[PDB]
Amino acid sequence: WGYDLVHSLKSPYIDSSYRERAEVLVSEIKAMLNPAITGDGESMITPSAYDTAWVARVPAIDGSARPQFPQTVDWILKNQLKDGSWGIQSHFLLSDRLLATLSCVLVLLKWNVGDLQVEQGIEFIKSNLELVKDETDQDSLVTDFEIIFPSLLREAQSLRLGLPYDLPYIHLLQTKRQERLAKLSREEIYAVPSPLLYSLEGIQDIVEWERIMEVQSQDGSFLSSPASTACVFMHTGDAKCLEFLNSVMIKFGNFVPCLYPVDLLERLLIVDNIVRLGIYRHFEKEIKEALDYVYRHWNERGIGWGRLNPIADLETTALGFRLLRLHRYNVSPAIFDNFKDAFICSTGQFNKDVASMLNLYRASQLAFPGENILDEAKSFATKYLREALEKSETSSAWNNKQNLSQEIKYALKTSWHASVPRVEAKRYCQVYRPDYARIAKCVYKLPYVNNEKFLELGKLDFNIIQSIHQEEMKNVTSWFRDSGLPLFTFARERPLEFYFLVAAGTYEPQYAKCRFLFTKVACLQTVLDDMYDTYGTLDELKLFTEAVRRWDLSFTENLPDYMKLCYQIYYDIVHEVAWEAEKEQGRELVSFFRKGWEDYLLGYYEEAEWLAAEYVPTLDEYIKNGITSIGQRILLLSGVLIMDGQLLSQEALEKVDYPGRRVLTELNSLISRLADDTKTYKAEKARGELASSIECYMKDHPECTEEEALDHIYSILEPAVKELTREFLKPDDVPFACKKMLFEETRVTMVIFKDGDGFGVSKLEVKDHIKECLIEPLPL
Ligand SMILES: CC(C)=CCC/C(C)=C/CSP(=O)(O)OP(=O)(O)O
Ligand SMILES: [Cl-]
Ligand SMILES: [Mg+2]
Ligand SMILES: [Mg+2]
Ligand SMILES: [Mg+2]
Repeated sequence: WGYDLVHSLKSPYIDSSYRERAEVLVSEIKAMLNPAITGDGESMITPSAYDTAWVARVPAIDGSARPQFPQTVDWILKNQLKDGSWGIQSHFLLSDRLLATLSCVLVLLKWNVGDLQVEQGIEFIKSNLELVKDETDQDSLVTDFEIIFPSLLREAQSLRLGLPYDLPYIHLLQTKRQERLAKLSREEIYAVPSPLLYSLEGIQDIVEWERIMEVQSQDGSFLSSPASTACVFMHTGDAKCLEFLNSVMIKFGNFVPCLYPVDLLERLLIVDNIVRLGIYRHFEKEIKEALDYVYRHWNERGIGWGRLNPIADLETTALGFRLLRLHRYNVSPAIFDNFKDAFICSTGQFNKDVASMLNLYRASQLAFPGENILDEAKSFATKYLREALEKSETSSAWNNKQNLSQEIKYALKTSWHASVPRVEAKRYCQVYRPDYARIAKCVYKLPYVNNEKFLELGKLDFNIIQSIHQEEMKNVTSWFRDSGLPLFTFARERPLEFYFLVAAGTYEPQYAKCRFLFTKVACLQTVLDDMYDTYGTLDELKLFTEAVRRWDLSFTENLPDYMKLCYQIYYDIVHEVAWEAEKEQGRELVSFFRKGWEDYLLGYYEEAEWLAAEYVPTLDEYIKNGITSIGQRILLLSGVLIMDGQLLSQEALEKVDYPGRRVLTELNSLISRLADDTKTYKAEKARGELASSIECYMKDHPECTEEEALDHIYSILEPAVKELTREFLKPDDVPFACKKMLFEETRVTMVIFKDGDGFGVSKLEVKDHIKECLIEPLPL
């Protein structure tokens, strides 16, 4: 550990060639994304054999005995898979292959073509249906499979095709179809848009075609589905339906996808993946352009996956809420009222429902003060997700291949606030799939979202940043060794731990000085802390505290030897930080730093007076002192004022730092103090130590239990965390890098003190985080 471990690291990724390569990947990605963000190549989505067959059904509008879109028939004839099914070869999903293959077989028969393809398709359907033994054999279901397949299969039956109509699995599907159709509000199909509009081709006996146009989308589609739209067209001759089908053929040539457009969901998925991979700083322009487009379409009624959908989609809306708020757009959680009754969204296909609830769960964590609906949403989504873990569908072959249960479990154990940013990006680089397949009416892919380039850059960029940090850690440990700080054997050496505290969140190459000075101050503080609350006597501390007031090295003659050394190091670190800050900021700051340091150490001294007198403060007194004496304020200032290119006027600084006000540095101090207490108070009790916030509350409330005491401390933390989030994301004219640096240090602090029971900080967890974040590179 420490010096020896760090100087033994020799990362190759520090060489300029690796960053030059990463820059080529960045340019390649910008080019790849340009059509989706700036051009007209939006909605890049794979073919739906199922939907393409429905479009192929449409007869020529001139009344002749041939398809209106003959190119779709040719596509179908040329794209059969080797086993006789139609679908995407890379992924096998039984229900997808069954639906698509039966769909294709029937349209080839309609036009009396493809004898061989039909024969092979029928064989695939028969043989695979006969392999189904029980329900747990069916695997994941494409959207509305239970409704559509029995309908399509009855069409085949009327043609007397050689299919096993009497299989128990087939009877079960008809049973499920009835179960679904029973909850249907039929009169309302015509007045209130609903998810069933996506699949009208499966409920043809139910729909009064003469009434259905009232819920058609503006582009002429029925909920973006080419198949459903084609069906309505064949029954009505509706001109707008035909325009939609034409527009999709024009865009894709000789096939159609199962959803179109997917302009809103695709943009949001692009941004989500770039952010989660940790590569977002290379794509500020593209992310703004994507989110700007989403925001233009953002409205009080929510958003669908496509901007023309006549009903909002929880998946897209929750994802949009989160990314918009995260990028400082003004959104209200009131949009989730669109998904409420008397919450629901427990209808639909399983992966979509799970996705919607994962997105709602994540969105709920970005709550601002007073946003009760998000607390409710968090509770609801958590319950939903824990239930989903217990459902058989979660363990289907398809879901297991994508580690769905693992993903749900990880989401539930992961708090956005209590996250290590660099570590989350590293972990996501290990989960992200370039060939990820999604489910709707058919299995599909979105290549702008899931591709090899994103991951290549993610892994390389992570390794390069890490290698830069490793060189910085050599500098840190080298400075530490020669600094004099190791001479204080009453304190533990933790330079890498403090470097991690800042570097795991504020990682960008240009902020090396920020990280370095932050680390120096944190190393100094840990010695000062031990000196004031443990090692020093009150009379010694009174002397040291007087020296603090005087800012005079000559006055040090009066101090004990160890304090002479401590004062010298402190004095030097304070003024190095101040000089660097004055250089960056172009204004005087020595006086401002000196006052910050005096208030901090005078805080320690008040605390030391209490300890010596065995005085237990009121909780008000304790928190008042603790916000000042915890030391986060002056530590944060020692980093935030020295960020390359980030100018903070006095006016701007006061927006994020102002003792006595609920601004970022104050909220961090408060959260740190109380979070620490929640994590450690029991160890300090059994050690006969200085009272914590818990003990202070119990003195204030002699009748209350320890449990009630801890509960109260949490009732203070939770509101503070919400305020911290709003202060961070709030639109203002404070350089955002500075706000982010403050917030991210808080997030890493919250990781260290998470799950506050008794009981102590986990030294092993800390070491493991440092290993993962700073020591071990990603394999390429
Ligand atoms: C605290 C543990 C588990 C061992 C580290 C020893 C050491 C560096 C003491 C830190 S003093 P601390 O526990 O943070 O209590 P505070 O004065 O910060 O409220
Ligand atoms: Cl996959
Ligand atoms: Mg202390
Ligand atoms: Mg201490
Ligand atoms: Mg403690």
